[PDB]
Amino acid sequence: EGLPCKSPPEISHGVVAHMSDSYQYGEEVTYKCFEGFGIDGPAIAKCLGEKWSHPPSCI
Repeated sequence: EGLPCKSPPEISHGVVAHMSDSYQYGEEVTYKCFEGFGIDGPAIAKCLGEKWSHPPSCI
């Protein structure tokens, strides 16, 4: 079936607040932007096997 997810990548001029060690399948993360970047969209991502879903717009 797979693929299982591993550590989520970095995001557009942002970081993660919930940096865990075990990411498999059916998980979400907190794709937050930094200070000096205006955020548009949600601020989270989801695990889609090997890739992640919804990246934010930190404009």
